[PDB]
Amino acid sequence: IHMSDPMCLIENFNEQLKVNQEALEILSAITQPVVVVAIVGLYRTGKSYLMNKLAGKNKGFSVASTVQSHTKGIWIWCVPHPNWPNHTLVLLDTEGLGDVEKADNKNDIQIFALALLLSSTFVYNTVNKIDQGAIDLLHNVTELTDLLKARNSPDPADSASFFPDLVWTLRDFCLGLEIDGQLVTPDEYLENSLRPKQGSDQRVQNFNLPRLCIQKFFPKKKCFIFDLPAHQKKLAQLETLPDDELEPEFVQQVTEFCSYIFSHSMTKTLPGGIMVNGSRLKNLVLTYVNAISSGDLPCIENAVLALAQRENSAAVQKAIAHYDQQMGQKVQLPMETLQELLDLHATSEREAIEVFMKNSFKDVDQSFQKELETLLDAKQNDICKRNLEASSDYCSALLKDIFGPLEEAVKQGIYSKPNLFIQKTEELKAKYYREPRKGIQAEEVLQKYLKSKESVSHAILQTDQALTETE
Amino acid sequence: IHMSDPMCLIENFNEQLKVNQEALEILSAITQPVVVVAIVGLYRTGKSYLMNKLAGKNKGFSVASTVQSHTKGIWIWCVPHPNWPNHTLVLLDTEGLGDVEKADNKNDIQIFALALLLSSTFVYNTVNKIDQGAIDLLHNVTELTDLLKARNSPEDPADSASFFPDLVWTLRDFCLGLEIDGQLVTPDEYLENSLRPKQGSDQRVQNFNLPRLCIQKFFPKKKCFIFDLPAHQKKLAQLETLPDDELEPEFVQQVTEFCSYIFSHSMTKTLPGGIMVNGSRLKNLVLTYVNAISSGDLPCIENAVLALAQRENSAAVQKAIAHYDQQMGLPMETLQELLDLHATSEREAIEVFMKNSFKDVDQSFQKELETLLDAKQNDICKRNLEASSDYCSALLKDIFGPLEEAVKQGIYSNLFIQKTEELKAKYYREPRKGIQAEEVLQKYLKSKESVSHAILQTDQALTET
Ligand SMILES: Nc1nc2c(ncn2[C@@H]2O[C@H](COP(=O)(O)OP(=O)(O)O)[C@@H](O)[C@H]2O)c(=O)[nH]1
Ligand SMILES: Nc1nc2c(ncn2[C@@H]2O[C@H](COP(=O)(O)OP(=O)(O)O)[C@@H](O)[C@H]2O)c(=O)[nH]1
Ligand SMILES: [Mg+2]
Ligand SMILES: [Mg+2]
Repeated sequence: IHMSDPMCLIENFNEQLKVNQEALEILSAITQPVVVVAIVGLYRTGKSYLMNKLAGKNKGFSVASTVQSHTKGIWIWCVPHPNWPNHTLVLLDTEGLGDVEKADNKNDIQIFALALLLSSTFVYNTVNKIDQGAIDLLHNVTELTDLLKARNSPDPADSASFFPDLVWTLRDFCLGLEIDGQLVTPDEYLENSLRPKQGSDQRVQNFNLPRLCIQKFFPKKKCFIFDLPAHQKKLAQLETLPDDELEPEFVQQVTEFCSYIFSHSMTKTLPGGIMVNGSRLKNLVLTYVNAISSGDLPCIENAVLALAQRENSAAVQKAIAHYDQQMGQKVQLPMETLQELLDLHATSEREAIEVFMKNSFKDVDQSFQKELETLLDAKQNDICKRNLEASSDYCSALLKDIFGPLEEAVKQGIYSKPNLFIQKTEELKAKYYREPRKGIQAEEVLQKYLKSKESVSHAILQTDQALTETE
Repeated sequence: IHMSDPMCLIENFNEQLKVNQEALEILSAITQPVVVVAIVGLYRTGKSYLMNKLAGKNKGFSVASTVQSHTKGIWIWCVPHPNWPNHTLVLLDTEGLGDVEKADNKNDIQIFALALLLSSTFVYNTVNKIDQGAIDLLHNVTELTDLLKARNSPEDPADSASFFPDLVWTLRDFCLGLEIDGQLVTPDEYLENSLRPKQGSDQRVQNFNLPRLCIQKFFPKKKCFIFDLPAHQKKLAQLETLPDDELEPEFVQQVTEFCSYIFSHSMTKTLPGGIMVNGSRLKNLVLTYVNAISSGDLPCIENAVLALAQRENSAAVQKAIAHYDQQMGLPMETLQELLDLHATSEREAIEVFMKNSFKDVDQSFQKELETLLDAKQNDICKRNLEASSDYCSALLKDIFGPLEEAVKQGIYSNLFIQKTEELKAKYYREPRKGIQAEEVLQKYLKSKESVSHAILQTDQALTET
């Protein structure tokens, strides 16, 4: 019915997640509702030892005392609940985080996430003190867990209502529980560490981001302290010593921790008022392991690579900002020649690339440099086409200020007398040609106008011939 | 000549790093070469206590025993070198990392980086065991420190790593068996085993080898020391007041062995060009790097959730632009459909973005896309125009071209107006033209407003004779 000894539930075979069918079969045979308690923390912090206490046994989850990690994967121990009749207590012992020999550092987050998803009570095991790194890791994995859970979902309860209750344990605790001159309980110490700072300013955003998350996903928190259990020369073989050879405060602290778990941990639930049993827990194991194996848990690349990308992206923005202010050398969009525009773009592009290199950091494959290159190319066509229509629009304005009076004169009839229209057009064409600061479009605008008015010239000549005969 | 007591060298004023001028002047007055030893680690790990041991004193850098952080900023203690005549030993005690009350989490990286840049021996203080998080933190800050050094440097130059301090990794409250794969190891062999890059060059190894290849490069000379729990757990709060026979005897011996190694192997701090650092040059380094940090030269390690938010939101905007670019399937008959199709396209890109977005704070990636799509709308709104003009102008050259030739011949030397009106209706009947239809025609009729009168003049003259 229940398990005399724990078994491995989830293995890391090679570097894939593998479920143990023997443990699944035993688990799915559990017909009672299950209270699931999981422990997670850095490796070599006495997690397996503490979990054996919850089972009320002296041995169980394997314990070791070298610098090397010991527990691998996630282990399962289904035992009768010692206090709640007709309930099964489900204990989950986990591979510790931060193993400096483990190549698959991302598997840490997978085990962390699985512990949050499978448990109803989550025991976060830390040493000496609350560290910001422990807070940020809980923050990061909680967000990744909620995202994965949303990618595997189909009324009013939010996803956060199904996260487990948080139990924060402090091992080898020695520092004074005193904050700003006031003595505090372990719970008040936890609250002070997790309390968002008041206000809305930028000075507070980063501090409050993980705490707003933990406040949201873990409303019910509990903190426990544990003294050093014995002299350090006796920590190896600790599980061999009877309670009267350990520190009395530690023995009582372990008892108070176990009593809280037995009295406050709840049956795991699922959306729709469903009480989880062994079979439904097996479905949760298979569901989430497959979701992780198919990529539903996001993966963040190493922080040095992410920071390099942020700095290179900033470097490209400073590069185009320096090429945009350097185009003040162009004192005129109607430039005289087109090659002077191209040369000024080249010197500005060349200067902007230097400021990019100055502000860049490990731009692998020049991927961010090539991006800047295609941006500056777009800046070339953008200035070459705005140059064209700056020449046209200015030249067209001169055609209506030099030739405007002649158009009115011809419309009146001044040149209906008995070829002196052509003579004055040529002198006004040279007038137009002498106007400084006309772009490269000058000849085109003028010739297009002369062809527009080449049909009026013929008619004026015709009329001149007709009137010559009359007298 | 030297300091009887330590002073604060760099303060945390509000949340900016500010240098204490009094300490700078005392430092710059030190004329002897300096051996600079700095300690860095998570807070409440006995850093200040251990530094007082290097000073050979029972008090010095302030020590406290509550859960709250104690040391703030960076403190400096210039003392005579205990073995080398005419040398000054410079001790740097640092604010601990990971303070859960500290809003300016980025100031951790600044203090770490300054400790690396100002020291010749770097003491990395950790508890119980070598942690992967401690390795990654050293990796990140070392890379950021080299970047800060590179942005403030302007001949056959020495490597940058050759000026980084020697690494001393201390393990406090050490209890685990120094045994790896059945073989007993020394503390140094334990450190090297933790930092040894894995062989293979495959992808399964890249992440593991990234921090270790870095630390191998910048810290070739490494040393590891273990320290037992120093005393009974009820007496740790008063450690610096207790005599040696109330501490663990192995701890007293371990502290002495640590101090002796530091004194015997630490080198005078050097700079490029065979320059030996003294008090004045150390002051110049302090001012150089503190100002560089205040001007933004030191990158900041962001929260992992924000890095994921930007990576996924950046993917979401690209997924948004993929569907608004695919919505183009230009000689359309109507102009308001241009606005209508842009509205359906802009609304479609916003909808696909939200589907793939994650923690878009301030709507910064949405608002950017909103103003981004407007530039795509206006770009197509006027590009339709110039496709209509160029087409409509082309029809004026095939419908009015023959009439223009007729006027040059003399066919209309008034029934010219009659055929212009019939060709104007011809042009108006030409299917498939945009808003420029009226534009080319009116500009053309204004171009051709002077020919009508001249032929009229000729017709009058011809009627006479
Ligand atoms: N300092 C300390 N050591 C402990 C404590 N509990 C157990 N240990 C010892 O720490 C070593 C590692 O314990 P273990 O259960 O394997 O840690 P785990 O890797 O987190 O599961 C064992 O030798 C234990 O005897 C504790 O509260 N404090
Ligand atoms: N467990 C332990 N405590 C220590 C050790 N060294 C000093 N302490 C105590 O730890 C507390 C914090 O020391 P402190 O120097 O202020 O740590 P810091 O914040 O890193 O500078 C003090 O009460 C010390 O008495 C050690 O090696 N192990
Ligand atoms: Mg274990
Ligand atoms: Mg201190």
